Amino acid sequence: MSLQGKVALVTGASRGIGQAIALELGRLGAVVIGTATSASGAEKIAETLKANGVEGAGLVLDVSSDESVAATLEHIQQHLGQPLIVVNNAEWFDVVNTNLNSLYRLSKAVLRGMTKARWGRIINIGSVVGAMGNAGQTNYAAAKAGLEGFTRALAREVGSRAITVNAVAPGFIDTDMTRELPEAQREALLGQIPLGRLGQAEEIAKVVGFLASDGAAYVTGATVPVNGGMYMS
Amino acid sequence: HHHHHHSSGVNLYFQSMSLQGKVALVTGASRGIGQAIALELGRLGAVVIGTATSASGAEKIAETLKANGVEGAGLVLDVSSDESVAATLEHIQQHLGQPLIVVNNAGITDEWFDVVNTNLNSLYRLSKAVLRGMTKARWGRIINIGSVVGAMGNAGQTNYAAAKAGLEGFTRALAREVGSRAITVNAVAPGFIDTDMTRELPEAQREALLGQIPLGRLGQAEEIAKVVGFLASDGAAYVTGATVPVNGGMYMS
Amino acid sequence: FQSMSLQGKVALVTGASRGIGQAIALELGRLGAVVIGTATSASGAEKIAETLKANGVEGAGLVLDVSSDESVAATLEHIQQHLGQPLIVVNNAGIVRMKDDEWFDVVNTNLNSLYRLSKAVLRGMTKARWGRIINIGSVVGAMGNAGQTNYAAAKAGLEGFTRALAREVGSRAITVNAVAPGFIDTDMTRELPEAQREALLGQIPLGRLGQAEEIAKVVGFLASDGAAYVTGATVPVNGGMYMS
Amino acid sequence: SMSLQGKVALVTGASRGIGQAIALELGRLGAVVIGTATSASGAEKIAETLKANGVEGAGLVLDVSSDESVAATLEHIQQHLGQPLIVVNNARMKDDEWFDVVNTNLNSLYRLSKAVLRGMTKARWGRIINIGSVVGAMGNAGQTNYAAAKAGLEGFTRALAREVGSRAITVNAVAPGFIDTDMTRELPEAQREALLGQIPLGRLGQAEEIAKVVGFLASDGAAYVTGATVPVNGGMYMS
Ligand SMILES: c1ccc(-c2nc(N3CCOCC3)c3sccc3n2)cc1
Ligand SMILES: c1ccc(-c2nc(N3CCOCC3)c3sccc3n2)cc1
Repeated sequence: MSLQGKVALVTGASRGIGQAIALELGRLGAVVIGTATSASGAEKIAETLKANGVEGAGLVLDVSSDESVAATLEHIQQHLGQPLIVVNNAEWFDVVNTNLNSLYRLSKAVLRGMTKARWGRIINIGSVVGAMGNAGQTNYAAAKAGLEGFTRALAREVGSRAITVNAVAPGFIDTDMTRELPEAQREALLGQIPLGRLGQAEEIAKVVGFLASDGAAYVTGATVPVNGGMYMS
Repeated sequence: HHHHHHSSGVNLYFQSMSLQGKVALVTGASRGIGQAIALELGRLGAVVIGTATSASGAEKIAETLKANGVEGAGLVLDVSSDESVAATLEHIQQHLGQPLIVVNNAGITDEWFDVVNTNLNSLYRLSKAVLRGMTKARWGRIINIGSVVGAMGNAGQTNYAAAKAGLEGFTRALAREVGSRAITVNAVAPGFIDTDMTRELPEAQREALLGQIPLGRLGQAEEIAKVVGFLASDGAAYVTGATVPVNGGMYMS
Repeated sequence: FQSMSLQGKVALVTGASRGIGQAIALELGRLGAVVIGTATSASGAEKIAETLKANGVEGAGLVLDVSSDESVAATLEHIQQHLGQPLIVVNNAGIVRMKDDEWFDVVNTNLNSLYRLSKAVLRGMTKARWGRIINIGSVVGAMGNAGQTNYAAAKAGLEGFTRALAREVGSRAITVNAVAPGFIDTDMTRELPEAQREALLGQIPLGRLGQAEEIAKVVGFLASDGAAYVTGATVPVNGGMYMS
Repeated sequence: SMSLQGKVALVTGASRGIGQAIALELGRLGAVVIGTATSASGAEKIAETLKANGVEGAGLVLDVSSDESVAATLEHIQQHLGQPLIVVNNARMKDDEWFDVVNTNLNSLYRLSKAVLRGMTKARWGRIINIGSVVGAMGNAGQTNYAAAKAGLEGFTRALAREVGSRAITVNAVAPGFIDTDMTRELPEAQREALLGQIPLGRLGQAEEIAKVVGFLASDGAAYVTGATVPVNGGMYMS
């Protein structure tokens, strides 16, 4: 269950789910690189890791940019080591297209190192439900369908190398779309969730921590729903 | 006499032990996956009741628990029988306490309808029986173990897929039903797992099998058991209605 | 030899006295089948026979209880003796406000009955080396969570049952498919307050309830020779309203 | 009842196999059919096929990868035949090329779909029917590609249906299994045999069996079917 001796990269680590993931992997003993798109977000990450006794760094990374990805990886490899645990946490058509093209960019870049080690964990984090109505449902379901299929396919491609590829599909998690809702809306929402509560960011992080472990070595191509029983597609 | 209840026998605090003596019931614990689950829940600090259909199986479980330092028992239980389920649960409650982790791994094997029907009816019988105690505790974990791929050809594929589809829908529906009580209900769907059957395959046939699996190897029973352990934990509290495939990337439907 | 035509075929449609089942019986009739529609009561069987007559469809209304081995055997014997072997079988005979604990008994009963009838009519199809089995799913039965739990469980059960049976019987050129309705224009829909009807229509992309005839047209197509390579499929007929 | 009289249909990749069969089936039902190919010679062959089957319409050159080709083709059709309100999108493998294949194909579906949606939105009626890939390519890479494309098509179809449904436009997909085409007909015998053994019906499907499903989906009887992917695979499900 422990990750001592491993380097983990967590994209979008400055708040909410990404931050929780960074802290959890740190708690399990990994060296953690968390990333944000701004210098201010990188500084927040570095302060957070320091405050929690986690070794690593806060770096600026734009996953939409081949240049930013190549430059950031080379920097990590020179100063911390090769990341063997990569957690991807950084209208419906353009959103899905952009997001899967980013996942593909980052995954390809980190796979060289994983192939050298003959070991790896790629864990892709889905989007939380972003909005209540029909457009929200369309977007949530399309993004999740894309993520599920992308994950299954990359897992096939890299499996002979003892690299697993999985996803975590969060439902309604306690974050700002939810934290800003009128009470009538929050109540209606909670009524669709069998557990009758929103998820905590730490509850997504614990699942990620398990997927990253040696105990999950035979889990690949999977999408683990973390949604308190609320299934939408 | 045949004796049907066998105890383990029972100041080192292992870091892994987080389930703080919660009682776990693992059906079909005498070998393979079920045995691995029973051991993993013991490593995690549960009191483990493992079951088999015979007194000899129940004794073998108790010896396994003993040899591994796990507190608990090997008991006879037939999940196909209302009488056996009722009587056995009452016995557990009187002697060891209310099972709040229940792992359904017992299950029987043109066959497809009667197999799936029998199996889902058993899952429902046992699950409904343990729910009072979980409801009273306002906490529970029900974990359902799917069937491994049992045979290579078309009848095998039909069975495997029909069982898996039944288990996935069942799990989701029972999760919906019992969620307001902070009971989770999840499934684990194994792929090809290294057992006595698969070790004895001719090399040409093992090779063809491994070719269908991205990881290029059979799964270990312990690799199923670790997933079960996680799902039993407080960290999986928001995971419910889920079926977790543990198959090395080999997805058959 | 014509696309879509069911001339020369005998179709059994269970639960044919109203709504979706009646629409199916009339659609298969329009396509040229001899149609045996069934109900659980003599009254329902008479209504079917009158409906068929009124529409110029040859066939009969019979009393059938799919829960009973004796009823199933008797009904098949009657049909074989007087009309011939049914080679198209359409299953539409599913069994305090609805709660989320009802899904198990309902699904268990409905799949058991479906298996019973399907196994019985397979002998005749196996002999003919041709068949169509078409299973109709249950519409959404209530608004809210219990409604969704129950609808989803039934649909999941029917999808898996359909796919498995198709696999079992495919080598005999018998196809087995399902049609999974969404919200169809029926009484639970009528009883809703207008604000509730509006909210319901807002979960459906097409913005309307489906008609029984829209289910029936899918069934007619599946029954046809043109659908001979479609097997093990569940066709959703739900106006874009997907819930599982 | 099944009639498409008065409707214009555009069928991409109509010069052979499944696309050709679709063109002919929509024509049998009474549609005016515009079938496309990537070359002038393919477009002329389409036109001769239509004539030989008594179907009104035309062959045209279309490159679904090109915004310019798509815009120019639609402007041509609108000027000479009318607005297509039925559109059928029909136009070794490597272990790490599945992403670029799916990405390209979906980007092309989206490009053509968005272009024909204007006319359908104006009419408040339409049918978009997307045809998936045929099973057959060799090895694990073939399986990876097939499965990824299928998952992409299913989700794409469901999402676009949600987006356009309020306009009485339906959007559905057909997912073929192992179909008798020019591309499967001469696969190595061991591969054909292995695939046949995975198919309950025990035979390859015919292109016409795909076309009949498309014909049904284009009909008014399918007006409540949207966002669906209909598998047409003889019971052989590959995921
Ligand atoms: C082949 C054969 C049988 C089944 C099946 N599925 C069920 N369910 C419960 C609802 O969720 C889906 C599965 C249930 S519930 C009681 C019986 C039952 N049977 C499925 C495939
Ligand atoms: C493997 C590889 C790629 C995909 C995939 N899925 C997509 N979808 C899925 C359907 O939801 C719309 C977006 C989309 S949309 C733009 C690109 C794209 N790619 C799926 C499996």
